Amino acid sequence: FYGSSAAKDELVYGVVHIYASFNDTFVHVTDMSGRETFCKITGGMKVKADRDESSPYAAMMAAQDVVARCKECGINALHVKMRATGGVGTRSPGPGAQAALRALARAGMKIGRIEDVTPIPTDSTRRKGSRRGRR
RNA sequence: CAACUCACGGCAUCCAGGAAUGAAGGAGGGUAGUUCGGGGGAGAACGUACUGGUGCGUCAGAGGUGAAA
Repeated sequence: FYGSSAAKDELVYGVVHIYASFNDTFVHVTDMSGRETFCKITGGMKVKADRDESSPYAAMMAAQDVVARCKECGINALHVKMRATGGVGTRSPGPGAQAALRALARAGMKIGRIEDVTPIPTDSTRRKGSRRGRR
C-alpha cells in the first residue's frame, strides 16, 4: 500500500467535503491543503436512475466505498465540512447528509471538528426565477 | 482783542421730562447645545457572493424535474 511512513496506530487526519443538494450528493477527500485528493466518489455513480441520486441510500453507498480506499492511504481520522447548494441556492442542505456522516463514523473512521462551510452572500444580484416565483 | 461777579449776545450747541398701546398658546429672523436622523450631492476605501479566466490535483459523470429531456 501507498500509505504514510509516519508512526503506526496514531491518527492521520484528512479533510472530507460532504456536498449535499437536492439533486445529488458528493463525497470528496483531500489532505489538508486541498491541493491534493484521495477520492472523488459521487452518489450518482452508485445508482442508475436520475431520480435516486440524492436519496439517502445513494449517499451511504458512496461513503462506504470511500473509506474502502482511505484506510489504504493511512487516513485514520477525518475532519468534516458540510456544504449546501449555493449562495443564491438554499442554506438548507439536502437529505444526502444525516446519510453520509452516519456511514463514515460506523465505518471505523474517527471524526473531529465538524463544520458548516457554505456560501452566504453579503448580498447577491438576482435569484433565478421571477417576481411571481415558480408558481 | 484777551482779561472780565452777572446780563444781553454769539455757537451747522447737546441731552432729559419715556417722544409715540401691547408683544397673539399667529408668521418671519437670530444665538446655542462637537444638538438629531437608512435626508441630499462629491471624493477615497471595504465586504462576501454570482459569472468568467489562469495555475495545481483527481477521473467519469454532471446539469435539471413530479417523472424526464
